Amino acid sequence: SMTARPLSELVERGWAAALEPVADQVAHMGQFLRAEIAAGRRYLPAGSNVLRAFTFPFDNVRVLIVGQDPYPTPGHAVGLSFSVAPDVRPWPRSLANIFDEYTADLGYPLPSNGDLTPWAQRGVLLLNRVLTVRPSNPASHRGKGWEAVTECAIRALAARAAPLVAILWGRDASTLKPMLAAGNCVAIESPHPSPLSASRGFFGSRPFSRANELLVGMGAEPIDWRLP
Ligand SMILES: O=C(O)c1[nH]c(=O)[nH]c(=O)c1F
Repeated sequence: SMTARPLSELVERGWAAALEPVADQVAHMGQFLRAEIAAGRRYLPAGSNVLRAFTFPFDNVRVLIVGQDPYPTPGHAVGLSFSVAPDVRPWPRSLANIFDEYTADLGYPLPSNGDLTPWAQRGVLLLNRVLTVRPSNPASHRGKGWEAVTECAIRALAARAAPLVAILWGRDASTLKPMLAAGNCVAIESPHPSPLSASRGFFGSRPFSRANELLVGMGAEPIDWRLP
């Protein structure tokens, strides 16, 4: 796990270099998670999926989606924010809300399933501000040291000689707003797609079409958002 091995082995080459300043903090998080198991508390997602968002190429990222923390229901979280395994049904409520906005915004049919890896394969970073959670306890790992790691990840993206659009979903995601001051970066901010906050302005936010207009405006290729 991230206790055992260096970034060079755990994440993609560009990410390994981008996250060098938090190499120790990443090892520290591995120890936090080992202490959780030792005490008999569980975490999500599975250890090998915690850093999965950093296994897609750093240099290929054009859009950053940031949520709060992983799905608290066992069998949901896969290390990509809001993504579920292609065989998961029903979809978690957040994802149902995201796909309703996806159809409203882009005019596409409902996706066949909740598997977002096409977005990750097409330059969308599916990040959470905090990369682990205790089952059934949303925000249970807030302030345990992931924030430094996702802050570093964002600074590094914003320092690239490349265009970037950030979609920040909810209050924890929005605390990355200051580290997105770079001129080649633009932030879309909305309430979380979670049922508690969705009606406060998630619905009708049109994040997907706006992201693409912003990319086009910076001479970047738009994202192909269409899922099968
Ligand atoms: O629990 C959720 O709905 C949820 N919320 C988030 O902010 N990110 C996720 O990756 C996620 F699965």
